[PDB]
Amino acid sequence: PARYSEKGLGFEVRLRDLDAEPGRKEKEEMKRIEDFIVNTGKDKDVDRDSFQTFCK
DNA sequence: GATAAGTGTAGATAAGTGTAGATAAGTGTAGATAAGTGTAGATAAGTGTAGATAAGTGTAGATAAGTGTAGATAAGTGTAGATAAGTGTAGATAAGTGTAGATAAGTGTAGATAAGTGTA
Repeated sequence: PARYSEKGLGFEVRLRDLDAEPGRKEKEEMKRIEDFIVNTGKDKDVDRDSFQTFCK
């Protein structure tokens, strides 16, 4: 995720419209979806592929 | 205490100025050509005059800008339910402070050598 990467390089989950401002729950849902992608799943599990292994 | 910077003193040459003569700058004077102006005639700028075409305006008809009017879809708002932001509450570890002993910063104190200044 770019969110945690100070150089901004990575991926992000975003609202579609550039003009919208995200609601209080939407900002958290977007962070959850980012985390889900990183973990490739709901829970953390070292036995599962990371997103890096998936992409490779 | 020992030498040589620093100044007064004495003589020898050539800067510095007045004086006298020889040539050519500087000015007045006389004559010869051509600048400078008035004068007379020939051509074409400059203006008024008369006719010929097409700018410039009013007039009449044909199409489509411009507005009011009627119906169909979906912006815009209120209303009802479902999940998870947001806050209070209870327990577990380790920040944060006071307290006790060991080492070495920090200061006073005593003696030896050499800048520090006067003197010959």
